[PDB]
Amino acid sequence: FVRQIQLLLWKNWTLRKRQKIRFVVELVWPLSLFLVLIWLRNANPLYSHHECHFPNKAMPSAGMLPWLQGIFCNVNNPCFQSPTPGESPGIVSNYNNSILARVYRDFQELLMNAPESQHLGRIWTELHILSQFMDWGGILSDMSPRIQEFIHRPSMQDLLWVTRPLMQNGGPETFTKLMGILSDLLCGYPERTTSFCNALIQSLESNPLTKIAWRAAKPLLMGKILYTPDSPAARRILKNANSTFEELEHVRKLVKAWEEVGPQIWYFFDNSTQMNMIIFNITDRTLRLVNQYLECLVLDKFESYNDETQLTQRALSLLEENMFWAGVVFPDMYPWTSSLPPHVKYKIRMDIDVVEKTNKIKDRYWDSGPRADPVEDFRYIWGGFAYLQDMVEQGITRSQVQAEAPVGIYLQQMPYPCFVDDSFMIILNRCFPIFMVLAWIYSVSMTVKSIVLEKELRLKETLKNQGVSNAVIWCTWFLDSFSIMSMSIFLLTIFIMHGRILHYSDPFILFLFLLAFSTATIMLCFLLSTFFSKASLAAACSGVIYFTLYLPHILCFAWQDRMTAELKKAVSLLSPVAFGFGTEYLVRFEEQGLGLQWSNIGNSPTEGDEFSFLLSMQMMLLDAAVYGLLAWYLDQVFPGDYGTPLPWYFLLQESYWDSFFEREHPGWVPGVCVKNLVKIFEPCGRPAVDRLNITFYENQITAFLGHNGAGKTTTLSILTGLLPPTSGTVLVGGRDIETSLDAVRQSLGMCPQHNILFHHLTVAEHMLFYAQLKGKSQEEAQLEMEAMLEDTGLHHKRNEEAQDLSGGMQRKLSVAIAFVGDAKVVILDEPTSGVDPYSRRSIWDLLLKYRSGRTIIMSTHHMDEADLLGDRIAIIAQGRLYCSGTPLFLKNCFGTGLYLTLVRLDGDVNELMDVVLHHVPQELIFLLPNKNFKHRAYASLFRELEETLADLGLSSFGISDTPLEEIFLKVTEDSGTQLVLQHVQALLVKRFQHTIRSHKDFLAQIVLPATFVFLALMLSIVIPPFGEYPALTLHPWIYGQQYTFFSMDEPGSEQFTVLADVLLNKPGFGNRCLKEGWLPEYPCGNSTPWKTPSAGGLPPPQRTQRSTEILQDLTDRNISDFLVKTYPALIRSSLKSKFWVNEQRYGGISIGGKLPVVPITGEALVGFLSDLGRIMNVSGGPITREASKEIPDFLKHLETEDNIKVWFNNKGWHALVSFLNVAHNAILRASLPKDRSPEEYGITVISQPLNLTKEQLSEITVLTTSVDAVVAICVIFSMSFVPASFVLYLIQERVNKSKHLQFISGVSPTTYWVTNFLWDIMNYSVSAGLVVGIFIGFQKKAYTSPENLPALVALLLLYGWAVIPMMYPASFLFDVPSTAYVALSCANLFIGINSSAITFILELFENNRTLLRFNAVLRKLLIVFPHFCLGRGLIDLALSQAVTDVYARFGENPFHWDLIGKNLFAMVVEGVVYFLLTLLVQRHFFDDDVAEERQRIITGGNKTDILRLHELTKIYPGTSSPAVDRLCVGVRPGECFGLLGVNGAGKTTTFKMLTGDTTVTSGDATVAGKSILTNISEVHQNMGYCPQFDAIDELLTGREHLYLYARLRGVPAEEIEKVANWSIKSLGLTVYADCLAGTYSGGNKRKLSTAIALIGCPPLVLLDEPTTGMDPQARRMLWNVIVSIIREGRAVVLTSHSMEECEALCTRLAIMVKGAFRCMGTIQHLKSKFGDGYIVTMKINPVEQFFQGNFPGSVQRERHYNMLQFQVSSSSLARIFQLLLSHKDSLLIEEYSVTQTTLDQVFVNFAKQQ
Ligand SMILES: *[C@@H]1O[C@H](CO)[C@@H](O[C@@H]2O[C@H](CO)[C@@H](O[C@@H]3O[C@H](CO)[C@@H](O)[C@H](O)[C@@H]3O)[C@H](O)[C@H]2NC(C)=O)[C@H](O)[C@H]1NC(C)=O
Ligand SMILES: *[C@@H]1O[C@H](CO)[C@@H](O[C@@H]2O[C@H](CO)[C@@H](O[C@@H]3O[C@H](CO)[C@@H](O)[C@H](O)[C@@H]3O)[C@H](O)[C@H]2NC(C)=O)[C@H](O)[C@H]1NC(C)=O
Ligand SMILES: Nc1ncnc2c1ncn2[C@@H]1O[C@H](COP(=O)(O)OP(=O)(O)NP(=O)(O)O)[C@@H](O)[C@H]1O
Ligand SMILES: Nc1ncnc2c1ncn2[C@@H]1O[C@H](COP(=O)(O)OP(=O)(O)NP(=O)(O)O)[C@@H](O)[C@H]1O
Ligand SMILES: *[C@@H]1O[C@H](CO)[C@@H](O)[C@H](O)[C@H]1NC(C)=O
Ligand SMILES: [Mg+2]
Ligand SMILES: [Mg+2]
Repeated sequence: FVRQIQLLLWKNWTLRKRQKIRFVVELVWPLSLFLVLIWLRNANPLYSHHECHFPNKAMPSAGMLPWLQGIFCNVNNPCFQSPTPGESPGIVSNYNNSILARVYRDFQELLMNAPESQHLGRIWTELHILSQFMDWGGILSDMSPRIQEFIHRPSMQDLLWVTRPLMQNGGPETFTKLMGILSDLLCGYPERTTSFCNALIQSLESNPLTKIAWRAAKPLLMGKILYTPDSPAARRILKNANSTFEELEHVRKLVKAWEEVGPQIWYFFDNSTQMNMIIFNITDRTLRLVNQYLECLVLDKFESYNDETQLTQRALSLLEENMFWAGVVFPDMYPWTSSLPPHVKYKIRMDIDVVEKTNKIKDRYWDSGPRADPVEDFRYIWGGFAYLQDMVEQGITRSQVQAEAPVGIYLQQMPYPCFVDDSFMIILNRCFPIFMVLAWIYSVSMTVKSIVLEKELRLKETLKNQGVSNAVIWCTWFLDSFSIMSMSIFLLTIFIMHGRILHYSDPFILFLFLLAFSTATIMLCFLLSTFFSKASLAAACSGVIYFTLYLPHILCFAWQDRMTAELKKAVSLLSPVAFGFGTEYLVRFEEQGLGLQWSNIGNSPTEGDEFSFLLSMQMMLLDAAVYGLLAWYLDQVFPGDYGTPLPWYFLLQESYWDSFFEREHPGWVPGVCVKNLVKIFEPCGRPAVDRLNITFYENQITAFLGHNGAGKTTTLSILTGLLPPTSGTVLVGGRDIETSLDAVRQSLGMCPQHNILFHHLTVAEHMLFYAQLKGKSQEEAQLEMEAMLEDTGLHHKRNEEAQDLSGGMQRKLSVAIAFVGDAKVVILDEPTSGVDPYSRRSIWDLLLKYRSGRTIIMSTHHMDEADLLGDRIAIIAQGRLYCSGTPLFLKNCFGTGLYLTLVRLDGDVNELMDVVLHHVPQELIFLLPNKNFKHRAYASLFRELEETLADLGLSSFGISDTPLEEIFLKVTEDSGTQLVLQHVQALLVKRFQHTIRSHKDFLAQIVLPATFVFLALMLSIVIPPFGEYPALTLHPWIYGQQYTFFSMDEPGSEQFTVLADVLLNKPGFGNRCLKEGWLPEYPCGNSTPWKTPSAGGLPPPQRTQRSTEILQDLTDRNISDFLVKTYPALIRSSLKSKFWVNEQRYGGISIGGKLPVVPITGEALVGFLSDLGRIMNVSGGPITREASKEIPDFLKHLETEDNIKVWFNNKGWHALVSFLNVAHNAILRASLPKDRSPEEYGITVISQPLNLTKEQLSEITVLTTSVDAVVAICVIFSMSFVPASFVLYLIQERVNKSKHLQFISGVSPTTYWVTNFLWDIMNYSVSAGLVVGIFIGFQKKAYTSPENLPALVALLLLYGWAVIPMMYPASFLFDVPSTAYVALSCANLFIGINSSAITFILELFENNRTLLRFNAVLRKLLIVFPHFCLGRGLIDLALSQAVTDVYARFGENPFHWDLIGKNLFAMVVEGVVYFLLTLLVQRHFFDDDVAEERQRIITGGNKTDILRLHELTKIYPGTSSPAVDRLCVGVRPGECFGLLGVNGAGKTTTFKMLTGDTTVTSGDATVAGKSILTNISEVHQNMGYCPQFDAIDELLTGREHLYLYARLRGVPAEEIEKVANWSIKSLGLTVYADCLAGTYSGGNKRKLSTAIALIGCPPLVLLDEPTTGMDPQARRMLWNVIVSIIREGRAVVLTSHSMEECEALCTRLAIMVKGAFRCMGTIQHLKSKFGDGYIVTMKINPVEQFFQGNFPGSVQRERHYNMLQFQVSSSSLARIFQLLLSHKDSLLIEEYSVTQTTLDQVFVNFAKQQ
């Protein structure tokens, strides 16, 4: 048993080591995919970040001016490495770095600080009062140095310098660098309307640079606010909320006041009182234009409503022009209500595009990064959410309390420390499963192909019957595949950790995962090999099934919410799905920085995944187990269409796992018996055999005979178990077949009609392999093999492989294989076919040696051989037995008579018969009676014929005693432009007829990829339906167990004592434990006292409040340092049992802070204005009077002091709003009257967006790009696996030599190639139509646009045009028509993916430096491959469609040269040049009797000779021995020549050289004066070829072949039918004329071959053994047609191995030994020259004594078991015949024959010289 495994692994290694040009690429193919992801590793360094702090965002409650300067200042939210001054505990200004604040400080220091300034102001006021009453300069002079120092201040100096380009000439660069100047002067950082308004709007939207900013700013400026609960309380809230709007209205009315003044200033300047002392023009235009601009702005934004639906329908219309800011809805405070509830809540309806998604609170997968992109991360602030919430909350607070509580609000993000920030993980998470699953599509396909092919060409079944069970071969295949794949993964093992792909994970567990996946893959291979039984089909539908098995992995990527751990496991029964889940968990562990190192196994990577890597491993191993069980079941239930009979599925329910026939003589133990057996083929309808009843015995060498196609191979293969019998007894001696299958398959040799052998194996190894399956060790086989080598004669080719041997050598090797070992039941079939008699007699001697205890059923067609060996002959005619018994009984019961075998331009055939009848009343045979002999008249006639040998011209004769050939013959009786058009139409109809009869191989290699992409598209259609975003309540305890804190800064103020004490204790921290009904799920809790457990300095204290909070005590320290250092420690500590890395920091409120406020004190400026008005007397204006009234309120709302800073983290998507609301509630509760309990008064906010069927334009767009990207390589796979199916027919035509036989006809290579190309492009154009039909049916909007549909159709058609002439050269390289398909499909798919995905990664979703240019370089370089032109074009079309629909959503050419124009108009040239390359590679880079013959051939020669040879030679490379050498024979027309010789001499070699297959090494072959080295198109016009190996399409009938070659020979289309009928009636091919070529017997096949050779009537016919494997009575018809052609005068050359056929036809002879001729004369010349005397044979010791006593001159030649042969000359044959007939009973002679130097004897005498 283990010895069998050792032998099988030995032979597998032996065959593999001969192919170390394909094993290596099989081993290293998966590693070839990982070349892009080493360059991505090297080109994506981990760009580490630096810790940077955030600016303090302002808020409208902090003051209108601070809010505006903030929104203009921190537009980009630039984080700063150093901490900001506003992050200190007490500073909330953070703006003195600006030059405006600096010059204001300089003004406040130089003036209004020294007492001199106050004295000057008082003196000026007194002087003004005195002048007013009337209607010193020393202090003014003393003020001159002060102002001189003021104007010379460096702050003012740089201010004056930078204000030089202050909008000179209307603006130096408009809105290009003026923003920079404004930032310098206000944002000092260390890095229905007027037609004028409409015109400005249209001008600004015209500019695309300013159009993007004018998308959200317009709702912010001229938007509208809708409030549905129009309550009086709501209205007073809004009156307390529009305070900043009122301030803006006042400041807008201020600029309108320059109309009451107008020219009053100019009146003073021109004609006032005391104008004589004794600009305005340049500034007034600016004032008026900014007045107009402020007039254009809309300031009334609140609009009432009553219904939510009305609010939504108005908001939609407003946002159509971007005029809807936000919608505020209060669930409480109904319009009929007018009071303030103690607890008030509102829900802010908003657009989805300007709010974050409510269904999710954070990123699903944690990563590094502060999440601080100003345009998308901070969607609340620039979207107008935080401002609106602040305004409404300030309104409600001022409406509730009456202390007005002036406290500003600022926000400040917690800074992030330095991290890695690698971009490789983003592409890794989306591409790694693909590259890890596509690396396993080539090896599985190759293994499936190898197994199915081995099952196909008769390799598993030929050894299964010998000694091997299916378990043995199955486990050897399993172990071999496991070893190879283990080597593959071991090469893959140390490739990524040393490739720097991973750095933390242990590279040992993934090795186990890879071996589990290897087991899964080999089990899949076993299953798939059991599924198929055809080479082409299995090669085709191999990777498609695997890839569509990987397909549903994308579904879980789409459905990230539906999938659970149980749901993951449920569909994890597929190996690729479990593999992909393992891959994604590995990248999840790697992205966290921990990786899988013997610790993360059994642990979920992200929150409640509840799925383990060990769980995936368990799923994979159980998948392998169930797959193996199913494979075993299917193998033992469905072996396939051909092979062992199929057991039924009930094998597991059982507990156990008339007078012409001779009677049986005694001593005949029945070994094999088959009675009443009938076999029927379903398509034919006529049974092959009907009523077989045989009695084979234990040791008799019984010969099986019958005409070709009767029952022979069927009957001799039905008892070896490889063909299912259709009822019939098969009992072989108590061990019945189909029951004792194992017992009968122990001692049984077998050789089929054809040859079965291992291609990559030598003779010696082939013998040793089968010399050890019977328990024999190495020693027995080694001692045994040499005897077989020396007996079979195959000792000169011991180590000469197996594929260089001809048919006879293969037959000899097969019979030697069946001979070795002990096999009682050998079933040798047809050992004598195309073999020389010299080896045939050796075969006979070997067979009679092994007949003592063996049953032999040897079958043949040489009746002489059967008579010599077979002691019992059974003949089967038309599938039924006709006669049986010993040959003596057969000739007794079927006539016993003598035959005259005289041979015969000389010949009369008119008087020889007359004189013969007078005595006894070129193959003339005369029947003579064996008995009633006169014994003297016969001798008299013999003497007369001897005397009349030459004059009659017969020249030869012989006498035989009843040969079996006559018995067989007796019993077989009763049983031009039009020419090219014709060529192309004939080839087209031939290909069409071939294809229509291959249905299962048409709709499986063509439309299967269409079904694949259809399934992929349908799966991509299935998507999670849109759901409206829920009403998200906003309270910080959503996360639970948070890490808050506070600062208690600036405790001096009594209000600051009031606050930061009611916040900490009573209502928890926000609204939890609020003494009423709110969020009942969260418990109130109990307080925990202070704690100071034992980064920076010391750990500050903390306290656990009643709510789930651990607020800290960072009150007196630097908050920034501790808050930025605790978070790394926090996330490090969070790794304990929480591998999802959840954080606890979520906010923080730092009380205290102050800013410098201008101490105008209100009425001081009003007094200044009144003074200037009463002095200048230019005042007076209703606008002036109404605007000079609210100055104290204007200044009060302008600024606010004593503010708070609200810290926040940014990972949470709602931290800002939640903690801002918490701080606002704390402020409101703090400043409250000391009358009510400050616990039952709070505010809760909800940020539910509008209930609109619209999603965020940042994931659906990415979702659409992904869904067009997941269906972007499926189409590549489909259109990469289609063109490979067109090379199978080409390579199978090349291998079986059918294409060359077509080239023998008058067909130019170009016409054949263009017909093939036209058929391919017509055939290809059923895939493009199908895929575009699927596209239009699914309405793929990326391509179903009418503008792009013709573009897509043209792209597909051109891709098909330029893809066909690329696989044409492959047919000239491969040899097996299933490895070429796999290799080509894999290579095409690999280049397609590695051309498309690289550009997709490099250009989209990535902006590279110094390699982005390389992307353009390769795009200009990679266009040569049509696959790149297809994939890149398709993805670019999809991307362009995405961009167009994005711009259409914002509000808004396929034939382009750079889009598809360069793709299309530079691919047709590629197609035509590749076709020209195909044509180029098609045309290029592809002793005595003979002494007089050679001299006459050279130096002139006969002018009428047809194919005069000249010194033909040939030596195969690597052999150092010429196959043929120096051949020169001239043939006259009308002469039938004979090329006889030993097997392997080179007859086939010479024919294939002279027919144009093999190039001539040296010499010339002058065919009618035309050299073969010259053009052979005209040489092909006068030839007909019948090769030794059949070359025909098995899916056609003979009549189709005849029509095809009649069209190809130039025959007009009206005589085709009549000449076809003439040919079929002259060759007898009429019963099977209209039958398929696949179901043809060997004799039938050769008959068809010679029939197709003779068509067209050329003056030359070439035959390469037309009679090998041909039954008698079929030779005679060939002889008749050949002699008809000869008497027609056209020369014919014939070769054979039967001696009778040549002497019947062939005139001249040429014995070829080792490629060297030995004779040239005709039959009688050789018989007279070579050999002497007469040859007499006898068939039964005393006979030898009689012969030596009567005949002095004789030789005991050919001494065998039961026959004798001699060369007695004597004087005349009459005396020898007389003495033989005298001693008939004395010698016990059974069979005798007398002749004179037969050609077989001289043949074996020539053959024995070696
Ligand atoms: C509160 O803690 C922060 C540390 O996070 C202290 O801020 C640090 O202050 C120094 C002052 O020199 C900053 O230095 C910077 O140097 C560059 C280069 O000369 C200069 O251009 C900057 O203007 C600045 O002076 C430093 O960046 C900053 N932060 C760091 C990283 O230490 C702050 O002083 C602490 N407050 C206390 C305890 O007073
Ligand atoms: C909150 O304050 C803003 C800013 O002051 C208010 O907007 C302005 O309010 C006034 C007073 O209602 C509006 O004036 C009215 O204009 C119409 C149109 O000519 C006129 O017929 C009335 O006699 C009155 O003068 C003004 O249009 C409006 N906005 C502008 C463009 O200045 C706002 O109304 C206040 N919101 C609340 C909560 O009521
Ligand atoms: N798969 C098949 N379907 C239909 N007919 C078949 C099939 N295989 C063989 N046959 C025919 O069944 C008959 C079998 O007769 P048989 O004498 O066994 O032929 P053979 O031995 O295979 N060739 P030969 O030695 O020349 O007679 C022939 O007519 C075959 O052509
Ligand atoms: N590709 C090959 N390389 C090397 N030797 C080969 C090759 N093909 C065949 N041979 C051998 O070289 C000789 C070629 O002569 P071949 O034409 O086979 O002889 P043959 O007498 O015509 N044989 P056959 O027609 O089958 O009876 C034989 O000995 C072949 O076995
Ligand atoms: C002015 O800005 C600098 C910048 O760091 C700061 O240190 C300083 O405290 C500021 N002074 C005032 C008065 O705001
Ligand atoms: Mg046969
Ligand atoms: Mg040959």
